[PDB]
Amino acid sequence: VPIQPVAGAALAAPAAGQINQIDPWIFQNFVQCPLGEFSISPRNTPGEILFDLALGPGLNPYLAHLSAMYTGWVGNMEVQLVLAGNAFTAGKVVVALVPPYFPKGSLTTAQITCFPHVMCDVRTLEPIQLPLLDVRRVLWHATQDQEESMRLVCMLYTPLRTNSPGDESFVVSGRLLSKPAADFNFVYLTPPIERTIYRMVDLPVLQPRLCTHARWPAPIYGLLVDPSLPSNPQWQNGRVHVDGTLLGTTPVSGSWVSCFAAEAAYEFQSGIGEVATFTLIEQDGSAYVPGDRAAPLGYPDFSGQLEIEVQTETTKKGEKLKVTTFEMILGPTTNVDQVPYQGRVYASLTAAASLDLVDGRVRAVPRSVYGFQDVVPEYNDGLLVPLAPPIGPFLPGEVLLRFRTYMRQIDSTDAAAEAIDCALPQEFVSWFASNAFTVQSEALLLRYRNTLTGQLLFECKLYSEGYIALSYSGSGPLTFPTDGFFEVVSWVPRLYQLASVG
Amino acid sequence: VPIQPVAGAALAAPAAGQINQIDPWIFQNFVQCPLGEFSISPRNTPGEILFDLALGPGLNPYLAHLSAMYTGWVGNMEVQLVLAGNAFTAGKVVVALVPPYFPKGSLTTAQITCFPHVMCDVRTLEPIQLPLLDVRRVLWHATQDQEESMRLVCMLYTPLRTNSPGDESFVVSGRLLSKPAADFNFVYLTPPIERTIYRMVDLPVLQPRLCTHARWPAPIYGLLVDPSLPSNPQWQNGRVHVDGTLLGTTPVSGSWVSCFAAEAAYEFQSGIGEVATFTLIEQDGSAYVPGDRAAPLGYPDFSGQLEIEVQTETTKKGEKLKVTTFEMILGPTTNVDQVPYQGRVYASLTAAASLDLVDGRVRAVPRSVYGFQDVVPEYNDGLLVPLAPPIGPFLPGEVLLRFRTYMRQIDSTDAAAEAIDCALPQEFVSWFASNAFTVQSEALLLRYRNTLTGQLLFECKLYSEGYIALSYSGSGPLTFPTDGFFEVVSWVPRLYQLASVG
Amino acid sequence: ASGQDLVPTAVEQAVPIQPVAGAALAAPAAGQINQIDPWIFQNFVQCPLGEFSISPRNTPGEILFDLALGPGLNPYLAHLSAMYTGWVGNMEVQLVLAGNAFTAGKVVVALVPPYFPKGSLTTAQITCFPHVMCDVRTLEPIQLPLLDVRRVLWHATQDQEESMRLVCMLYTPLRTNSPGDESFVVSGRLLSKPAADFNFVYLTPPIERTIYRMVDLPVLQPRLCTHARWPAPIYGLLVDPSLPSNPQWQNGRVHV
Amino acid sequence: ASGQDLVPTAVEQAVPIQPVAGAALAAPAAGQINQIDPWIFQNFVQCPLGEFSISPRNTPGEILFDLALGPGLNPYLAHLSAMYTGWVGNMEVQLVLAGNAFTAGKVVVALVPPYFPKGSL
Repeated sequence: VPIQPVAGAALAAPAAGQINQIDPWIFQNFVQCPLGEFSISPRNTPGEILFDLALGPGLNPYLAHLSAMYTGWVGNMEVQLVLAGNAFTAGKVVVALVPPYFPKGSLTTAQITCFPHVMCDVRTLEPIQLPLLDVRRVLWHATQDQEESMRLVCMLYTPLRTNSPGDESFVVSGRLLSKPAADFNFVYLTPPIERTIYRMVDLPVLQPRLCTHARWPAPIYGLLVDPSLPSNPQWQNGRVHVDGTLLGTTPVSGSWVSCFAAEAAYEFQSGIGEVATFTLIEQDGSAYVPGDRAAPLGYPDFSGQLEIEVQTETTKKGEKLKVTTFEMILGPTTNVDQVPYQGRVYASLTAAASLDLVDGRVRAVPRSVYGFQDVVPEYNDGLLVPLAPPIGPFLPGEVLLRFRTYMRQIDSTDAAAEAIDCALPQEFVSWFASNAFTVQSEALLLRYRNTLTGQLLFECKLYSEGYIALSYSGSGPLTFPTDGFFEVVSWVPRLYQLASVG
Repeated sequence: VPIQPVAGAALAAPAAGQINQIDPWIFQNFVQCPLGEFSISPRNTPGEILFDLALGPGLNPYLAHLSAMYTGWVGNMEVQLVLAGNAFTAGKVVVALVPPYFPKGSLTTAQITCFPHVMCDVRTLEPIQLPLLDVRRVLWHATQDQEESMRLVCMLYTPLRTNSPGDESFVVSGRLLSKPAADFNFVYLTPPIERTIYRMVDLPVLQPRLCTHARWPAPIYGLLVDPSLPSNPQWQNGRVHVDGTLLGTTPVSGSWVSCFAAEAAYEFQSGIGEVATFTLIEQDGSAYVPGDRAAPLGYPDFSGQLEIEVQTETTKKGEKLKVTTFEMILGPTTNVDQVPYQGRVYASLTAAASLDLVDGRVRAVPRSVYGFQDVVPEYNDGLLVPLAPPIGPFLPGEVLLRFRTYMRQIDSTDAAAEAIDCALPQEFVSWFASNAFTVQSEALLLRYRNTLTGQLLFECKLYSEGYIALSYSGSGPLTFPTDGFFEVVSWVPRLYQLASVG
Repeated sequence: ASGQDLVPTAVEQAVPIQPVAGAALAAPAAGQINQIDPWIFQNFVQCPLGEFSISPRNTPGEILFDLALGPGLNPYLAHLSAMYTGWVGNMEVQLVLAGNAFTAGKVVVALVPPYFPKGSLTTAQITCFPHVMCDVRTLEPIQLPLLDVRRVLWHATQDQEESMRLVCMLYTPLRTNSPGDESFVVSGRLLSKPAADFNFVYLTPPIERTIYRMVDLPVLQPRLCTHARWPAPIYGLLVDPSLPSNPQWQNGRVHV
Repeated sequence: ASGQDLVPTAVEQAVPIQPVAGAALAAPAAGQINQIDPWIFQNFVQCPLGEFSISPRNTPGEILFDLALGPGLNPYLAHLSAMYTGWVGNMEVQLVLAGNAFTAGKVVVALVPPYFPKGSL
């Protein structure tokens, strides 16, 4: 590889304050990078990204762990590329060594082998040693800011042409193994850092039956998946990123969901009467400016006829405490002008005599629906509205698992006619929006691990748009016991093949 | 100091696998221990614990941070004792060096100066160097198990006799500053450890207005403190430890609180009628065995007349969906046999014609009370019951701050007659019971820090029985704006003097 | 050993940081030669910041000053930095702590690095940073370095520094031993000089709108002024605690 | 010379008594060999007696403490003396006097001999 460096730590050692050794035992293990696990299948046309792995302390667990107490780092990493292919499987693969500040728009096959690359092979026997020496623009990189460093871009080249057996296509699975060289050493030691850009997402050890639902205030009763239900829903509560940035109407509260706070108005009673006008604000004493939330925070996002309690400061025949039914059409039937996007909802009062009600600041908890459908409510007059996007593209063998609760409703036709679905419940939404992790990949592997037996129930990938997918080939419903704590393994890439669910 | 050691790392270096250096810059800073900050006031009779600081990597932030990637450690620490006292303040103080496996039952003044101690003085000018060399019983200590190591016990001796000015008693504030010696080095490097016994409690960056209340399903509206209210309440929801061990009826859910799941029975209608019997179980499909929880998880813990919704599978005149009032006396008035401890509650049905109801598994969300009192409900017939203990002893200048919500109720006498109080809301209960920290002290300092200005609103200590205290000298109510994220500083001891609140 | 002393006359605690080699790095970068003066050096001169009065009514987790390294630590270098762009930094900073032999208390300095968050600097963050703790009673001026640990060749003199800071925290708060009702609020004026290595890199014209210039108030009289709330001359400046001293009046107020 | 001092840092006034040669006398008497410990030595340790608080409300003919020489001057020797019969005595006793530079006053020690009446001192 033509690079020819001379120095990478003695350059920054003057203007560093203090440069710090690590220990001579971390410079001797090849411990694998978090997201460089590739698999060359023979049904892959050549010229695709196998991995794009930067420089940095986020290539070992040890450097990422120790780099939370320093202010930065210099020095050169080293890579052992290993491939799980014996003979009779020809086909090259190139590890190009792309510099910092090279744009990522396109990288075809005539572009890989134009860097100082190494053209290795699937048939190789010994592992492949390769330096990743940081071409700086500055003296030392900082460790709390992601920075344009040297990246290692691997791509197959004269692709894999091998003989495959029955029902098992021979993938050549390759791994990267990073190790800092003798040039790698951190700079000035700053001890207090609690939250870091190299921390791993953790997904706490709360049980999925002990956690609050993120779409309706009920404990989660089921944890199932349906290929017969639509695999691409457009939910607006329980949407989150792993970054912590919320999406849509989602509150960081289990008590705010499917509820709203407003200023009431009780006006009309002239023979048919019985209506109320709620001017929406916010559920923690704030205002309402219509931006991108499509509704105030925690507004009920489903089509039905929701009955809502209320706090009334009624003058005559009772104290300042009586609740009532308050039917409220959330559904597509626009009889009254239902618009939570301007923040004006209308609610029929009660089958009552005439009227005795007083306006004020109210907060309207829900209690029952009449007919549930999993479509979005009309937020503005039937017109469009800035929504959270639908749940993104899956691998075609995967469907999203969902977390069943059960509303209480009025049906008079059949019992338990509906159930409420979400992904990443409110104890994970309030987890992600409070820790605010820094993501590496777009997907994130999990293992569902029950407590008192340790049996791996399923593995599942948690996409960074905040939904958990699961590869179930089938067309029937199936459930899972709700006593397993979710636990991470690694930031797996987008097109990852998690095994199966039987 | 008479100890006379010879070696403390070369003993364990044979049976270690690999011993690991740290770097030569961590062995040069005196960075202070987490819980050794003492203050000798002149109104302190001699013979009291100033600090009892063990050995271990939990004496620096750097050793506690780096010790999460090793399997253990050996070696000797070193202590710089500094005191903030100039001349004219005589009075000695002894740092005794107590061995491992010495019982902590009593340590009088004739017991301190009977170890290999150092008898230093308040009037000293240079700081006080002192070794803390680990008297092992084993080869290397492990780093994931707390272990009986050498402890440094400081105690005053011929006490402080100084001249004090007006309204400021001259405390001699002393600090300990730990640093590992050249003998300190870790052993075999095990990289993956996420949760550690040396991790610091963190208290996430959720706003107190965006968090769900832990006693009633409503968003927190106020954050106030009252010296006129009783400073020692006995709450049963929202009780937690920093350890993660829950106390009483507290669920790890915002939706389970003040609610219960049961098997219903609808029997009696004979002229006055209108009663239902709920046999309690659990709110996530479990049983109920009466142990120490005093009620099922999330049972409403307050005295009143709670009206609760229900899901009814009614045969005639409607579908399997209609909700109703269900008055239920939680209060001290034992008309019907109210007992959630055996799991049998009774609820008057409805001012209804006669009866049409069908038994089944129900879950009874609350909607309104008639008269709120902050006393515990009768859990078993008026008899006693294994309860969570009342909120523990404060420093006499401190009262617990509390988190206001507002129920909706029936009063017909006055509006907003009551408000609901808790400490550590459900987004901190579900935080502590999911991280499950390891505690060092009994108290834990916080700083209330508003977001868009950074103004320190108050400092407050979070006791390890799970309640936040606040030193407000006064007799009037005062509130705080609910937009400040709580942030920790250190594990302060029990008898700590946080400043004031004006 | 000048005065008669029941106080610590000497602090030299050997702050553990490698000496940075500034101004031999940015000499090939800039296309100029720029000495400053050999008499702006060897002259300790008070910074236009950081005059800190420690009081007994201060918690020990409280910050006295937080000086970012820059030319805004002398009148001289803040005067020259109106011309130039860029500088390469070293300083010798002397704290002048005062207060009688009847005071007490410590205070930690901390050379906190540039890329550290400007949020919580608690009491327990003294072992992490290269620090020197200092008694309040001390008689000599406390000299200590203030060097830069930077990733660039020079820091641009407008809002582009992100450089190394001195954080002082009172580590043990000021209890006095005097048997009187006397205010022992220890007033300290620290003062900095550039080292033998501070220089400016490139020479731009002075614009007078510069950051950290010497603020000044108009020298007229206070009775020669128009009242900013009613059109009348000021008939008297005064104080009165009996009036409500958190007023909500709108006109007459301006951020400086 | 540790702290800053307006106080007498040193007292060494050369108490005039011949050094007694104990424990080479009672070694032929007892029929045993009995060392104690070489680490009970070189460790100054508080006696279970004599903690004296001088006050301004004290006449100058008043006694602060009267320690008889014995093994009841350490926790160690009073613990070992539950086993043994007999001892041969020497001690180094350190008084720890305190009080600021604003105090005054003297205090005399006195090695009063054994066969002296326990009345008027």
